[PDB]
Amino acid sequence: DVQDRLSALESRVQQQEDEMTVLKAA
Amino acid sequence: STSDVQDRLSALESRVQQQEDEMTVLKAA
Amino acid sequence: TSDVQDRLSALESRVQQQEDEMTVLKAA
Repeated sequence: DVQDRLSALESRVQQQEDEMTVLKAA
Repeated sequence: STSDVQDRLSALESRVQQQEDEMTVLKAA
Repeated sequence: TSDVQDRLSALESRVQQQEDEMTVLKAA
């Protein structure tokens, strides 16, 4: 329930975290 | 205290979406 | 349930750090 929500967030944050490293790279 | 988790949750999914949006705008700009 | 509390705080940390990284870039 909540945990579905937690886990969906660490996905979105990870991708945003990923896009940043890439953008800082690019 | 489940309301608090609920509240903390919803505030996080709000902040993250705004960042997600902030990101796409930059990638655009 | 602590894991739930722990997962929360680890997320609000990443997000603030993420927000901080952007404001730095919005400068450039």
